[PDB]
Amino acid sequence: VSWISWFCGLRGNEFFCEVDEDYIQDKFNLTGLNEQVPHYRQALDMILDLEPDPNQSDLIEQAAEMLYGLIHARYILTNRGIAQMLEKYQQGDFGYCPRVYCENQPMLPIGLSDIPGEAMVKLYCPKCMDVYTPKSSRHHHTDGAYFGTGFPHMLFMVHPEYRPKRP
Amino acid sequence: EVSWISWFCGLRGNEFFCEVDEDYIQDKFNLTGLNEQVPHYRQALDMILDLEPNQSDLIEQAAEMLYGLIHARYILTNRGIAQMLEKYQQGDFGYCPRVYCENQPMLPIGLSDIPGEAMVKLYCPKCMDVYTPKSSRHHHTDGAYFGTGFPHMLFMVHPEYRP
Ligand SMILES: [Mg+2]
Ligand SMILES: [Zn+2]
Ligand SMILES: [Zn+2]
Repeated sequence: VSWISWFCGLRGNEFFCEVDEDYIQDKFNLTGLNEQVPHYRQALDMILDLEPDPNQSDLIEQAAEMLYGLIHARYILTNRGIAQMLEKYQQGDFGYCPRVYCENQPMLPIGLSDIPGEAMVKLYCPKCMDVYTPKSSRHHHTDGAYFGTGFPHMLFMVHPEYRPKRP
Repeated sequence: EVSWISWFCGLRGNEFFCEVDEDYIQDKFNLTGLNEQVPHYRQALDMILDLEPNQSDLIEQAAEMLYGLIHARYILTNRGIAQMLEKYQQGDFGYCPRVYCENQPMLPIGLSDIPGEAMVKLYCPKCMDVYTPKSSRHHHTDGAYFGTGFPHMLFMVHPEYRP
């Protein structure tokens, strides 16, 4: 299986969509990340299933997870990313609002910060418009910066018709 | 041998219940009116009190219902409130999922006082909203066994705990 499909299918990574490798291969989309993660080349090769050009292997795997997360945060602000997250949303992959009166409204992932290492991913309910902590501990080690502070708002700007019927 | 009450409260899914003191149940005046609300009242009460006795199964179900209705009245008394307050301090009922409530402990609450209408929900005194328990193990616990006015009563007696 591809590294991306594998990563996204791991327990705890249910909120991630699979980034189109074509988006990753257009180098301009990754601008700046070359100075934001360790082992940039080896991590990117891993993400793209390229032949690896141990102690180091663990560090490279960690680097790949970080780089993929940062790429993901950018991707979900683009047409493909938004569409894929919208499909996951319709399937309830991110869970449902715990408020009794929101009647299991599906939620969307959101970051309290765009800086890695500041907060773990939270969930935004479009109905009550509040942010919640994931009910499952399997999601408590997923960095919110891989989803971002502006993702839900961008999704609704592009797909206003999904905005809860509570204006 | 373990008491029926300790056995019942220790079962998976019954974590929100406090253990009703026997003396409260032994005072018939506290149980006024319950005989007309559950089947096999006398045998169910004997069972709850560890008193000497398909029918068995139906009586077991009646005892669960009767204990639930007794529990709803008991937790409005100072003793029951104190027991629930201890559980609250330990987080037995869980914490608010709202990020900005900073894991404020919640209390069980019923949306209705009529059995069979709604399962138990959780009330957060910080945001003042009601939530569905995160764990499915609690999704078959009747809210009428906690009641519509329990949280209000607990905070009326112990206002210091209101955020
Ligand atoms: Mg391609
Ligand atoms: Zn909601
Ligand atoms: Zn709250």
